[PDB]
This record gives sequence, C-alpha cells and structure tokens, in this order.
Amino acid sequence: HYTLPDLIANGTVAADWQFVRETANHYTNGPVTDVTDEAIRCYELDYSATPGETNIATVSAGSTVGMQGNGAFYHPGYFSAYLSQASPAANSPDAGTASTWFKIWEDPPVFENGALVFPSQSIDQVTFTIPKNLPSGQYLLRTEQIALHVASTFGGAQFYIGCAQLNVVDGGSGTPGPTVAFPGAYTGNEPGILINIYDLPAGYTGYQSPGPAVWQG
Ligand SMILES: *[C@@H]1O[C@H](CO)[C@@H](O)[C@H](O)[C@H]1NC(C)=O
Ligand SMILES: [Cu+2]
Repeated sequence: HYTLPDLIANGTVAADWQFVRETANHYTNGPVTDVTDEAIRCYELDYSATPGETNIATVSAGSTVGMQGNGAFYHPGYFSAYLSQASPAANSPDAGTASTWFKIWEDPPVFENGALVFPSQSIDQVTFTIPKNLPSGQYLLRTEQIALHVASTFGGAQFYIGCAQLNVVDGGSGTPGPTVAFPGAYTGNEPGILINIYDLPAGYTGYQSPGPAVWQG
C-alpha cells in the first residue's frame, strides 16, 4: 500500500503531485485491482480535473528519471515504466488515451534457485532512462509496481501506479513501439500476473513479464 507521488528528474526529487497526477488512493494507498478499469492507466483522483492540476516536467532524452513512493515498496512485485506521446500536451486528459503506450523499462522478479527473487522491498524509488533516441516532445510516463503477494487468484494482483507529465527535449529520431493501450495491455490471465509466487508449477520455466517488449531506441 503506497502511492508514487514524486517524479525524479534532473537528479532531484519533485514535490508530491507536482509532476505526477494525484491518484485516487492518495489517502488509502490501496491498489488498482481491475485491469479492465480506466484506473489501470493513471489511477487519477479525477479524470477530468487532475491532469490540469499537474505541472509538466522538462527533461532531456538520455537523462535519468524515476519515481519515488510515499514509502518503501514493501510488497514483492514486478515494476515497469511506459511512455506515451502526449497530445495536445502532457497535462491533458486526452494524453495517452490511445494505443501509444510503449514500455521503456521493467524490473521483474528473476527465477533463481527454484524460487522467484524480487527487486528490493526496502527501496522507495525506481529510476530508469528516457531513451536517447526518443523524439523530442511531450509524453506521459506511467510507472507501476504489480504486487504479486496475493496474485494466485484472478484479480489478486495489485497495481500501484503513478503517471508523470514530461516535456522531453534534445531527443533523437527513433520510432517507438510496439504500442498498447491502458486499459487493454493486460487481461489478468498473464502468467506473470495470475501467478502463485509461493507454489510455482512443476515445469515452471521462469517469470514471464507481462506487456509488450521494451523499446530502448
Ligand atoms: C532540468 O534541467 C534543465 C536544464 O538545466 C531545465 O531546462 C529543466 O527545466 C529542468 N527540469 C526540471 C527542473 O524538472
Ligand atoms: Cu499493500
């Protein structure tokens, strides 16, 4: 149970919801649990108001950004970050409503010694790279942890989500893809989401990250 309110950019941490759309769990810190629900995208407190209540952070392609939670990410889970071009601007509720989301980063559990080994449950932040070859322009950045401690039943996986509003400058000329939509990218049946992390099936090959392949340039 945690929010992701602080964008990390230029080597510094922004204020709560300065660049991140305030999410509906701002008090409860509870997760999104329905991947068919519009909340799976940016978890906004109010779809029509919250984007306009959010500033837009200017960052350069190739620079390191990230997200800090309001506490340590103590559930075991899978982390990801998606970008979408944001038209007319990152502070619009129209931004990212289409299938323009592409994955740029993930931090999955790894299957070693017959058990899943998860990223640290004592960190309260994640960082990753805006692709150097990313075209300059405005983007939504969606960062999530899919917490898997009770994910053995359908809808048991827990999504903790924050969307930052970006102005990317000094970019490249790449063509990002594959693109997906939120909602749309997840069904809830993925072997990385509908998963018993404690009793893995006998022929378990390894953790399969959900969603599309990463684009890094
Ligand atoms: C990061 O630094 C660049 C260059 O100094 C600046 O243009 C940009 O506005 C900064 N972004 C922030 C502080 O979010
Ligand atoms: Cu929790």
